[PDB]
Amino acid sequence: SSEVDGATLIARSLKQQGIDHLFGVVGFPITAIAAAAQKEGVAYLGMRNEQSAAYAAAAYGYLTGRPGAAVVVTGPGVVHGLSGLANAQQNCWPMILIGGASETYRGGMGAFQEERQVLIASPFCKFAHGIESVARIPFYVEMATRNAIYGRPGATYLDMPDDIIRGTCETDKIAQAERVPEAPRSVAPAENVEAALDLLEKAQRPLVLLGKGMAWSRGEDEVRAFIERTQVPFVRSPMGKGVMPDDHPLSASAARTLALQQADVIFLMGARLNWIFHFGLPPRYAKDVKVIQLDIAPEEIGHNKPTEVALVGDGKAIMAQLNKALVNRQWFHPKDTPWRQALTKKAAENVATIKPQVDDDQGPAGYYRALRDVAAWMPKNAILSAEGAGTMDIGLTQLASSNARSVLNAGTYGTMGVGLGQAIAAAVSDPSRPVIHLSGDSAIGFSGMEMETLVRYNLPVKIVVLNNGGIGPGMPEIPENPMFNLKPNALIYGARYDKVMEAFGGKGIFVKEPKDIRKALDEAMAFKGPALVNVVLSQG
Amino acid sequence: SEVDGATLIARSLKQQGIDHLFGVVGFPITAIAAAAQKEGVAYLGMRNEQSAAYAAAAYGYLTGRPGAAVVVTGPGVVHGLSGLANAQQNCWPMILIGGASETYRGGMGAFQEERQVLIASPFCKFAHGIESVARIPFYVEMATRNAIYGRPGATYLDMPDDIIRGTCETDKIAQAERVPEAPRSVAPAENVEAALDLLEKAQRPLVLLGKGMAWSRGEDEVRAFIERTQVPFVRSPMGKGVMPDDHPLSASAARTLALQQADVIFLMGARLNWIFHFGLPPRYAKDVKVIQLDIAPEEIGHNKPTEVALVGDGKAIMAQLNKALVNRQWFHPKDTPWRQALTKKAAENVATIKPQVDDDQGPAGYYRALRDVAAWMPKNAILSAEGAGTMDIGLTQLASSNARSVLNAGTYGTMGVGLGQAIAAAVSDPSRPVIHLSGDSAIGFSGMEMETLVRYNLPVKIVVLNNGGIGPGMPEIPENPMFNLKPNALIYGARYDKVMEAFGGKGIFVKEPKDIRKALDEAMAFKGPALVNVVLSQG
Amino acid sequence: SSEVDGATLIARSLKQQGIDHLFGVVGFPITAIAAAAQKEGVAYLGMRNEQSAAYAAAAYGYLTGRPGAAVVVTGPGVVHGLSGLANAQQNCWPMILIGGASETYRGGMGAFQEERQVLIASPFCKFAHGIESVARIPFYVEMATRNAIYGRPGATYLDMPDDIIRGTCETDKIAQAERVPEAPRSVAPAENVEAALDLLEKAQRPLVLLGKGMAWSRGEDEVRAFIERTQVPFVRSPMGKGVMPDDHPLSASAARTLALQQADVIFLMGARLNWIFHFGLPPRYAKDVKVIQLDIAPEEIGHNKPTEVALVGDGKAIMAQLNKALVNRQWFHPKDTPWRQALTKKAAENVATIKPQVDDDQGPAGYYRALRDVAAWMPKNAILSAEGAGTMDIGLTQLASSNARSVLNAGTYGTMGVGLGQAIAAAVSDPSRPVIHLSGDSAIGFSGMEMETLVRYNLPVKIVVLNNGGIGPGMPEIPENPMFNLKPNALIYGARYDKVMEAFGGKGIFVKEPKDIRKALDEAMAFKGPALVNVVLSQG
Ligand SMILES: Cc1ncc(Cn2c(C)c(CCOP(=O)(O)OP(=O)(O)O)sc2=O)c(N)n1
Ligand SMILES: Cc1ncc(Cn2c(C)c(CCOP(=O)(O)OP(=O)(O)O)sc2=O)c(N)n1
Ligand SMILES: Cc1ncc(Cn2c(C)c(CCOP(=O)(O)OP(=O)(O)O)sc2=O)c(N)n1
Ligand SMILES: Nc1ncnc2c1ncn2[C@@H]1O[C@H](COP(=O)(O)OP(=O)(O)O)[C@@H](O)[C@H]1O
Ligand SMILES: Nc1ncnc2c1ncn2[C@@H]1O[C@H](COP(=O)(O)OP(=O)(O)O)[C@@H](O)[C@H]1O
Ligand SMILES: Nc1ncnc2c1ncn2[C@@H]1O[C@H](COP(=O)(O)OP(=O)(O)O)[C@@H](O)[C@H]1O
Ligand SMILES: [Mg+2]
Ligand SMILES: [Mg+2]
Ligand SMILES: [Mg+2]
Repeated sequence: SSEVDGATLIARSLKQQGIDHLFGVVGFPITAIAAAAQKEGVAYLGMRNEQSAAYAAAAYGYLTGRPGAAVVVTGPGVVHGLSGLANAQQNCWPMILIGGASETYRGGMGAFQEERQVLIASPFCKFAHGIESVARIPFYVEMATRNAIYGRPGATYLDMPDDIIRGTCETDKIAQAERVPEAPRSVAPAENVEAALDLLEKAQRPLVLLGKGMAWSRGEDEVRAFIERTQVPFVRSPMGKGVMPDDHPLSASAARTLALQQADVIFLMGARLNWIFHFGLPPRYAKDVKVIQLDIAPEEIGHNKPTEVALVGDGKAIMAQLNKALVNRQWFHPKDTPWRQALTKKAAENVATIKPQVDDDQGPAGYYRALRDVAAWMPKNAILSAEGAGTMDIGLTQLASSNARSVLNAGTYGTMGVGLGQAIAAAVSDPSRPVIHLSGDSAIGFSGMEMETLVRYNLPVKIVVLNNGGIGPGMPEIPENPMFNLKPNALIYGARYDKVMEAFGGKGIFVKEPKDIRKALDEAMAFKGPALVNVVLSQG
Repeated sequence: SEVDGATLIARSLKQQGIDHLFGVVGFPITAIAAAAQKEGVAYLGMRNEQSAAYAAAAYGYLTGRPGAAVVVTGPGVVHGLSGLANAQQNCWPMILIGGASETYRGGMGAFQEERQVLIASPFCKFAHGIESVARIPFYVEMATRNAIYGRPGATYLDMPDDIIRGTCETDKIAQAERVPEAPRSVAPAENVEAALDLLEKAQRPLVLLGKGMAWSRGEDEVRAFIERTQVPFVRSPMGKGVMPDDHPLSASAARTLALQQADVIFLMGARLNWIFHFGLPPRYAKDVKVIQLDIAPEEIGHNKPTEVALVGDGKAIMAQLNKALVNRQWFHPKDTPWRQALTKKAAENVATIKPQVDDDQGPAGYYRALRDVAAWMPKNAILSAEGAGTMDIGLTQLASSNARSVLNAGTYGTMGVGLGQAIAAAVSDPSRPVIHLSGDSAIGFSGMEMETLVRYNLPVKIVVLNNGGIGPGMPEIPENPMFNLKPNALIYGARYDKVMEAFGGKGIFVKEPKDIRKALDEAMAFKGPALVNVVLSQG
Repeated sequence: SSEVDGATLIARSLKQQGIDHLFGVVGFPITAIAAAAQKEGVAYLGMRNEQSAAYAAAAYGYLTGRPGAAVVVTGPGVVHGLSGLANAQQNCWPMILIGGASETYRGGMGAFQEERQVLIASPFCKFAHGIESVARIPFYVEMATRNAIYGRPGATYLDMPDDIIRGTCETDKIAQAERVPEAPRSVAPAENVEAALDLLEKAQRPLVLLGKGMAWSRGEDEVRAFIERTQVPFVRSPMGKGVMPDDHPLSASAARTLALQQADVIFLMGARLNWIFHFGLPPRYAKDVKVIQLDIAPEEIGHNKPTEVALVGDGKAIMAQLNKALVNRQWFHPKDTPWRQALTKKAAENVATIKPQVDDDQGPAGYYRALRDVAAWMPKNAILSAEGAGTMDIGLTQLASSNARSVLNAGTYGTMGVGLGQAIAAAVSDPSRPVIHLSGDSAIGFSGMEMETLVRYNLPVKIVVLNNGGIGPGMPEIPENPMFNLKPNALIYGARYDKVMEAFGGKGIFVKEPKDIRKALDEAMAFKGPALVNVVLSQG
């Protein structure tokens, strides 16, 4: 019975919206929400820090198409949780942060962990609101959900006072709500679709720029049909990896700088001309390059660089339009244009310049030598998580993707500390696929304690640490008087993160010699549980 | 060879197609107003930043390009927040240009130092400080794009004093271009057909017209749709004129019955916010089905679940539906029970009100006074309205024939927009008369702008319905008024007409209903601003 | 009964805190609060704009020593009201803004005038909070009051939802609260008091800087005893006027620039080294000037200019300490030092440079000629309100003050639009004293409609408008095509604001000839009600 409590109703509302997992760290006043989630069919993962819980929620949202959810305690719980709200806002990922709030009737008294939580969360959110009654919990979870996954996805925050979590409400008084339907689709006008193909027809050096917005739209099939039909070369953002297969002959990634610099028409597909693509401006682009832009957010059209043809709407639906329109066209990009020859030639020279490093078996291993074994060992159906600077940037050029939404990295915000949260999100989003987490030694220190979480929930994430002893290469040894003589970027060289995984009950392997890398990787993969292979890296 | 900051921001406003600039000058923005005049941007100096920012917002709606206001440091911005909020709420495009104190005085307590981006941000789609002269064009372009693309809204630009006075070589200025008209998105073919399918099966279909369709400038497409389908319609106050009010398919005179009984409502650029009572019982059938046409995806299903979503531009999507209606024989028959019920109820409601329309006893009531206003309204007028009873009754009795020709308190229900919005109407199209219908309380928020009307020769015709308060007041001011005067009460018959006379316009005071039309005609004939002050019944 | 409604309890709580007047503009949902105020002994003034209501509240707080209160409607009411919060924050004046809020159970639905009101008001406030229940209304009004008048005074905001205003509560369930006592006083350590007198002893050119913080502290008597005992010259901020009598022989105001430039010790008494005193820095000050600073706010000590001796605490209590300590000292500033001779000599030259303008009877009048008649006509016990640029800045040098807290002007924020709000606050704070409002023609246009309020409440404010046809001097006539040819600063020259006062039922007088100014002033003063004398001003 006849009555529902606040904790039960918010958990029930998460399930109603199709949210199957909940990340958090319990304590006053939200422990009952986690308990209620488990009884309402929502799996709960108790993390070691709200940072990881909120970052996992954000990535889980991207992977599932419904909002990710995290639940955090009053005060410092929300402050820690802001990390995830910012990351979801920046990446255009859907999430709900549920923040506990102190008793409503203690306002102004200095209650335990009293904080202006809607105020401090609002800058990161599409929608942020306090829940004033049990009866309207379903309304607020529905509204948060809609604002998270409609349009440009983003972050949302809900404040749940302690006396609301513990309050109760008759069933006939609960607000009516419904599962938020899959987002409505908008498509381009016919003339815009034709104008896009017209511009491509005239291009001497066309280039497609693939971003994770197309992965979020789940239009990889439409994109693949388009690229195959038009035979236009493509480049890709790090998490746009896999929308097209990296090992496709039309990939210009190995000649990326030349491609952007010389293209006369770029086709943005769910990608922004922000820092990742160097703003679409010289010296990285031709000053007169013309832009075809496909984005769901109207305000992004013409950002930084004017757009010639705007395709505002859903990536999958609009790419379907272009494929249908290509039936009535003879045009395709010839296989032997100077454009294709130039990109092929430069790609080969760049790969040749790097080959000596790939084949260098001298120890300690460099990035390219270590990643040679990782690349050969990657399962084709793996979800790849990557975090770091050199380890991440080189790792994602050397590890090819074949499926979309199968790369998770530092993202638009360049955040360190998302690593194991995003790995854990990948692992619970699809337990049938292996999850590889490639990390630098600095990155793993932000969230390393989540290794305990990996063992606790039997999540067999395979971690590979490339260890050069710092944020970038460190020093050969720790000097005396380190507070003044140790480089700010330096960490213990060869710090035994493998022994940390062992400590909690996983498989840790320490590798100093390149010849032993692949054996460690195979052993880590065979272990039925989480593993960490700690590879000593050259500092040169 | 060199451009100064004041000149470059004025030049950038012109580049973006912004032809007027409202403001109140003073440190440090006077040079921006002067530069606007030299760059082809007309400047109107107002008497308060409230009116300037409200005018900017309405000007944006009327022109399709952002309205612009310029205000001084500190309190200038705080006053200007009023307009940012109103533009945010109405989904209207504007740029507020706020002067900022010297960058090198940060933290010292400079004259009118304030955290202006901080305090303006909650109201804005985009808010940013301009750090250099060279990137002025970049920021004005970005503000413009964010103001008029998608759901339109407010934007704020901070201009430090040393930037306004700074200079930059031409070869170093940021490149920028006029922001093109917003790109259009349309509905998938199946959604268009699903919309017509739902209307076909409806026993009691109803179209809800909002000002988003007016902003989209799709009145022609809407008119073709209503005529083809013969579906009745209701309208928001500023949605007035998208369809002509005097159309046989208007259900406005039976609005409560229509909303309560419809089984399919078609939202056209209208929200199920307070204006349409959230789409919920007791004002709607609990099982009503919704067709929703809106440019903002997040609005789809707000408060009430949507059956068919048409996300994109109103004009473009209504064109789709009209083309698709060629492949259908269906239209709503003229003699359905629905049409008969609405016709019957409309007639009973009009009959209930007629005794008040025809009551010639003085002092006049709302309906008697508005009888003369309605007969006197020019067909091509832009109507500005502000108040409570004066506004709500005025907009039911004064029929609109053109879109974007009604300006009222809007989504935010703001008092103080009156003369700002009237002035925006007057400079947006000087070839059309502008009527401002106001209550006596409303005119007190912005009344000093009458001086602005005379100064710029703007012939706004003001009609004040004067009942002596926020709603009816008292017959006289009692003794010890701080304790005995009702909080809502104002001087009954306060001579706002003599205020217009004071500044050089035509003021006429009318206490007898038989003299109302003569005063209106005389006000209209005067070649300048006018105010007819009509004593209203307090019962 | 037995039960109290929200409107009644907040009005009752205002009275409990000693707030005797309430300014506002009624409408949904706060009309009941204004009605309740009148029955609880709190006078209500219904204004024509929330700007004036909030500005009046702020000045009323300064004048009364208890917080001023304003009540505004939902949404735009609060947005308009922010003007007053900012002005109270900037001037260090106590006020409570009571903002109506939409129904709690309509959150997120788009209710009539729904707004994030605590969010948008917080930047201006020492304390801002929503009132969640009727029972705790007294608590929140007490807490707002304490934060408004303790320490550095400032602005506070209280959010009152519609369903709280209309809600009710049993008397036994109402929160207990008490009248906030007069602020506790802090004083300086004995060594600091002696160090201050030591520094003054050694000074060759000492100068006292009097600010309105001393007026707020109501320590004018202690200051007057100190100046008379030490015979140290003084300057004064515009609203610091009257702490010392302006016509005192130790006033250096007529040589203000020289005084600040040459002083070797400045004694800040409730004054900031912000823009009003030119930051205490060269070229306006000696580079090596030493500072004695008396302020209640510790963070202000050493702001912009290092402080030699800090006197942190209440101005009245600390000045009492210095007077007691001066009993054990022989030192005083000699009457014939080069310092005194230099200031006397420069003052005389500055007054002589201006005399031709004071005596210029040619029409139209200039500032100094018009203010000659105003000065002779000012009642000695008047409260002077001033607003404008030239009209205000010249007016306050020519119109001498004899009492503290008897000048109200644009203040720290330099705000236009405070004029009639502050005049009205003066008029209801002490009906036994005349109130003069000196205004430029631009300033009166910000709040001019409040003339109706003056007639409605029989407030006999005497307005004097110096009319030069713009923000500063305008043009002789309005040109053709004014949107392009009228100077941005220009207004109708000689706009008949006198006829606006006549319109509403006051006494308006238009003066073009200087010889008629005093007759108009006398006639305005004799009229038993509000008056406006509109004086045509030279544009040169
Ligand atoms: C929250 C946060 N803190 C710090 C950084 C700065 N940062 C840091 C600390 C990185 C670590 C790089 O070191 P690594 O060991 O992970 O990888 P490599 O040594 O192979 O470059 S990459 C990077 O941008 C960041 N982006 N985000
Ligand atoms: C900024 C602000 N202040 C106050 C209000 C409240 N308000 C006020 C003060 C109105 C005035 C209505 O009185 P009127 O004389 O304009 O018209 P009627 O007397 O004919 O109702 S209508 C209304 O909503 C508001 N909406 N916005
Ligand atoms: C809210 C606001 N808007 C604008 C200004 C700028 N401003 C304005 C508009 C002033 C008016 C000066 O003109 P006046 O007629 O009051 O006086 P004078 O003509 O005698 O200088 S003084 C001043 O600083 C301001 N300070 N505050
Ligand atoms: N369904 C969708 N269809 C098209 N564009 C979308 C869709 N969802 C999101 N987007 C857009 O995709 C873009 C993703 O940009 P970004 O995060 O910079 O990608 P990347 O880092 O891979 O370059 C955003 O501008 C976002 O608005
Ligand atoms: N070009 C457009 N096409 C369709 N809808 C639009 C367009 N521009 C804005 N809108 C939408 O129109 C709606 C206007 O709603 P609202 O202001 O509530 O109208 P009203 O007050 O007249 O009912 C908003 O939801 C806005 O997103
Ligand atoms: N009771 C008090 N005793 C001493 N200083 C006070 C007291 N109340 C306020 N103050 C301080 O007085 C100062 C007033 O400064 P300000 O407003 O700049 O004055 P003015 O404009 O007259 O120069 C502030 O720093 C404030 O903290
Ligand atoms: Mg490293
Ligand atoms: Mg009225
Ligand atoms: Mg002037």
